[PDB]
Amino acid sequence: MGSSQPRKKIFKPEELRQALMPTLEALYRQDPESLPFRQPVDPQLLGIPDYFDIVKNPMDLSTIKRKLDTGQYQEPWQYVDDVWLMFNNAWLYNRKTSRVYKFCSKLAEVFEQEIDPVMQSLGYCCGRKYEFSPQTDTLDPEPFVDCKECGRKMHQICVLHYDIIWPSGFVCDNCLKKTGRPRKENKFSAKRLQTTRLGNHLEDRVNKFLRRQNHPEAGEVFVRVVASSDKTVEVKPGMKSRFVDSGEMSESFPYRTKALFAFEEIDGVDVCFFGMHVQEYGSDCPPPNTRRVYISYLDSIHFFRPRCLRTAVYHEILIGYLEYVKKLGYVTGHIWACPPSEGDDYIFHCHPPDQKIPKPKRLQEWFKKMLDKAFAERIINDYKDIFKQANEDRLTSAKELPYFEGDFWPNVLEESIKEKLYATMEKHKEVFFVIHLHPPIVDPDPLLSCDLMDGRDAFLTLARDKHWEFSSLRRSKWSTLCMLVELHTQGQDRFVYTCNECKHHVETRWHCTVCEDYDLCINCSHTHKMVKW
Ligand SMILES: CC(=O)SCCNC(=O)CCNC(=O)[C@H](O)C(C)(C)COP(=O)(O)OP(=O)(O)OC[C@H]1O[C@@H](n2cnc3c(N)ncnc32)[C@H](O)[C@@H]1OP(=O)(O)O
Ligand SMILES: [Zn+2]
Ligand SMILES: [Zn+2]
Ligand SMILES: [Zn+2]
Ligand SMILES: [Zn+2]
Repeated sequence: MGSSQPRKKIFKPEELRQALMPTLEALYRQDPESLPFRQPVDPQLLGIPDYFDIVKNPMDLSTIKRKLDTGQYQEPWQYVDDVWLMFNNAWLYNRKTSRVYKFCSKLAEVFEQEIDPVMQSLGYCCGRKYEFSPQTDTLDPEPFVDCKECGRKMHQICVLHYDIIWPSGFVCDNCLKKTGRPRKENKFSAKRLQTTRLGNHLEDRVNKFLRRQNHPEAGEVFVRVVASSDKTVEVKPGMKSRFVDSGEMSESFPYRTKALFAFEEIDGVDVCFFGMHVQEYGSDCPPPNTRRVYISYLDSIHFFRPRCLRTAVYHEILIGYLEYVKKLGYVTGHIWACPPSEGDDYIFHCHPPDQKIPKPKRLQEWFKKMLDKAFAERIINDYKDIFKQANEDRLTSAKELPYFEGDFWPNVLEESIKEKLYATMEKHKEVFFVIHLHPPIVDPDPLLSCDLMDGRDAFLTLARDKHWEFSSLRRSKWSTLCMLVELHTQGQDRFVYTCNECKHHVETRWHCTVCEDYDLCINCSHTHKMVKW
């Protein structure tokens, strides 16, 4: 059951006691906070028989000091794991509203700010014990990665190492200095994802907005449409009997669904902070969906830096989408303002616990605000709620309402099987918007095949199993890194190239470095720099 480590860094018991003792001394200094921790818990003194059956592996300050003094810690993580054990035992056993629970939380705060620089001085990422957020009484621990030259154990999420990107294995920054050469480039970046004219439009509008703000904390934003496919919304049986038998309305409605994401560079790395799924009903779509766009899903992670420009950037993305679909030929936008059902997430797997879920009222206000800005910029000609709109156009039948995939209305019309509807439209106050944007529509962007981003479910399921949470800036940095690999490899397979001015399938091609997509034949008729691929 062997293995070889050629230059394994190891610590002498004096190095470890010298570096780790100041952090233990800092815990002991907390008075009277450290007092119920300076010795083992005696359930005979406290009257708690329950204790040892709850706390399987007891731990206290005296035991850690004894272990340190006798040299029982061989590696620094051994020490930090025992300090975190003592904290977790106290948090597990005691009530959140108890003296010793609060004492524990204070000691943990001190340990966090003391052990981080200490572990960092020993060549480590940090000194935290990390466990992943609950699922479906046991938690999954965060992954580790040992260095190929050093042999030291570090948090994979801390170091942002992924074998797929760096297949030669993990080497810590300190060993890379000793080599002399830098860590190789992450070519699975958000910037390197397939560029689309729609994504380009939202990226340019959201980047020119940030240039006007002069914020130093703000980093370059990338908007990429990661999946684009052609689907149809089938008409549900009750409505089918009422309108498709007569021929008054279609059996299915053809739409193109698009999934786009927003990424911001934070601390030199990509961080995904926004995601949106839309449905687009074209020129050849029969009524009642002709020339309409519908935001099916919308989700965000609150790590956009700077925090103040967050909602303002979100509005620029939405307004940019309404602007791009207007110039293509779409005439009506539609928004269903419905905040997420309690725990459940729309697009991003694990939300930050400190990220607030807007109340339906607040969310209705949020969309109203962006639409006011869109109206002021002469992008949107008008916007009204679903009730007010049905009277202005004098709608008399159910076949007149736009019928979207996964929308509330197809289900409302359907549950009138047992059966009042016009009252239900008024019932849902400002939760249904109608946006007025004003020659067939011709989408210049090619269909991007990506099963992960074909439906909200595929990405949510994969991130749930792979633990790609979006609950902290460090975990979101990791999840973005892994998500980008999945998109890059599930999009690498789809690469059929044709000549832009001849249409024949070409293998060797000249690509323009200035254009978005410019691949011509072997012969060359152009201005900007072309490159042989
Ligand atoms: C079916 C559909 O398509 S519905 C689409 C809507 N999608 C969602 O609701 C998904 C989850 N929501 C989100 O990701 C975001 O809240 C967004 C993108 C909708 C809005 O982005 P933001 O403007 O950053 O969010 P929001 O308006 O909620 O937050 C603004 C402030 O209100 C606060 N706030 C939000 N919800 C609440 C609440 N329930 N109680 C009190 N305050 C709240 C936030 O803490 C924040 O405070 P701060 O900015 O001073 O720190
Ligand atoms: Zn770490
Ligand atoms: Zn190393
Ligand atoms: Zn060109
Ligand atoms: Zn050609």
